Amino acid sequence: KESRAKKFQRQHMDSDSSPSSSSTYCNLMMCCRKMTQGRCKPVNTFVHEPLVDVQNVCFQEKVTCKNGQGNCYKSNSSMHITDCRLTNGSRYPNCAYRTSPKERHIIVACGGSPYVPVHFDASVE
Amino acid sequence: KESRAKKFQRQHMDSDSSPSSSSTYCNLMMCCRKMTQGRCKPVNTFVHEPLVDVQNVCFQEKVTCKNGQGNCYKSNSSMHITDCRLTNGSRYPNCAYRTSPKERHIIVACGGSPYVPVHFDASVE
Repeated sequence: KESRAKKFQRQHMDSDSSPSSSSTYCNLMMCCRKMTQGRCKPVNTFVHEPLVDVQNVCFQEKVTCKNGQGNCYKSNSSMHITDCRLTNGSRYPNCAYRTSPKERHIIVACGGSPYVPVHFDASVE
Repeated sequence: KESRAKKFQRQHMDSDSSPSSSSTYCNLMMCCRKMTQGRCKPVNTFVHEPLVDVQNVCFQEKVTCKNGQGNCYKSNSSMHITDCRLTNGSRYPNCAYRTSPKERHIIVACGGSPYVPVHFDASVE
């Protein structure tokens, strides 16, 4: 089926993009990357960095995933991202999103082999 | 499965937008409206008019369908469209489209009952 490495790619990677604040970027990406079927994903984050650059976060600072238990990694430098958050008026199947670009460090959980990002945990700075 | 009326709605209706010249509108719409699965649709047109006005074209001027003869109607007035064109160097999976907004009278094949649109046939003026 879908490998964690691929699901992380389809849900969080948008290497070649530079989204405008509250444009409809999020409405169309969430749709196009299939995070709006059956239910509307509440929040999601996209990373505008090269795949490899995002994969090398796996060899960077070691920290703890938000749940305070797992091992995660925090990128050594801020990256370009976009936060998508579902609107209140949204009633599945109508899925709308507030689009939020910003510059931050990402935290991810890595695994498998080759050892790569398998879960986007959070943002910082 | 998918009714012709619905396929037409998903493939050609987008009343609430006003795409700008070669932004990424078409790249995301074609994806999100599912015209990029398996093969990249070559060309596709989107109409930014309310559904009903576009439905009303079916009770307007009759004309000959492009090839596939079978009840086409031409809008009485020019509507706001956006033409999405596959760029010559686009290779699947990342379908890359050229976004072209403009005003044309639209031709649509109509069918079933109620008589509504089933195919976007062409554009004029």
